Amino acid sequence: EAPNQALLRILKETEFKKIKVLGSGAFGTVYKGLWIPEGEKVKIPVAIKELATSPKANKEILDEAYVMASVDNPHVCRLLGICLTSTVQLITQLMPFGCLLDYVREHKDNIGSQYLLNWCVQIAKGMNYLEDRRLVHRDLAARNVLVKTPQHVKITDFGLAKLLGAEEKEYHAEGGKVPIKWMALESILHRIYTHQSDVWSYGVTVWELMTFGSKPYDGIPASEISSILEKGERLPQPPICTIDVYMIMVKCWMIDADSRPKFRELIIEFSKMARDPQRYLVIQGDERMHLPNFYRALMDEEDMDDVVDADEYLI
Ligand SMILES: COc1cc(N2CCC(N(C)C)CC2)c(-c2cnn(C)c2)cc1Nc1ncc(Cl)c(Nc2ccccc2P(C)(C)=O)n1
Repeated sequence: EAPNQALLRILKETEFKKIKVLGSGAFGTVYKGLWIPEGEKVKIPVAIKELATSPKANKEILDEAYVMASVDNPHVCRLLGICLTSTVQLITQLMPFGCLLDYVREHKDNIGSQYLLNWCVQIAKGMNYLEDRRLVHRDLAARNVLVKTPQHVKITDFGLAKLLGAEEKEYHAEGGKVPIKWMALESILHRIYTHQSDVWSYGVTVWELMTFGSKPYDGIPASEISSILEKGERLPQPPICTIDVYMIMVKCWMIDADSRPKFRELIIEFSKMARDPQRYLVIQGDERMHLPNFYRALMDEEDMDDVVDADEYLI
């Protein structure tokens, strides 16, 4: 492959001040904070992530740092730098609105069709960039999408992300805790992960957003999910979903991974829908909903139903 000439920035403990704890969970912890770089009249809102010092807990964080310092896209979380204290700290940008799962739940009655369809375009842009950089996320879910502003989301959690060689097209995992309700059938039965198994996970992510934060296959144990998907059974059509949006989800869940749409196609599809959002999502209250010419397929010609902007047409 090409040389990865990315720069790993190492930060002084003194340069940044913690403020509050954000989470507890599996991972490590995660704190809110401020980063005042040395001799710069700049104060950067940051999120400091750590793990308890174990040689395995320091190795896993540095592999994540490797991935995060390589990526650079408006819809992908970037690493600001690392701090080399007893316990290694990952310093990333603060996403003041938290994760997208918690946000759809907390704001269930204020989210309109324009917002949902735009997060779908943004998640597909971030995932396409990862496909370009030959990275397989392996953990795409709504909890792993952070909110910078309600109008701007970014993909996070690279703690499972795998890079592929130019003469490599699959990642064969050996073992480890895996979220089964988001996994592709080939991933559950053969431990194979491709960008196309990420497209499956994208389908469940869109489903979580469309159901305003519902749990996929609720009340159904993990051991049973592999069978359900073998029969032909998929997740239900959400109430707000027209058959157009649902057909896209259903395609992300084909048994043949090559039949599923590509992330560049998912961008085009959700972009067209975002130009007339009320034709694709039926939400009670849409016209009067807020979260604190130029944006419709009208403009000046014929049937501009298939009009895509160049920024959405990636190849
Ligand atoms: C003010 O900023 C945040 C506030 C947060 N609220 C949401 C509302 C909550 N009330 C109303 C109950 C309080 C906590 C949260 C948050 C909450 N839950 N989660 C999962 C994240 C997150 C952020 N921002 C933020 N910016 C950057 C990163 Cl990297 C990050 N990470 C993170 C934090 C906690 C747990 C897990 C992670 P992960 C493993 C997904 O990286 N988190």
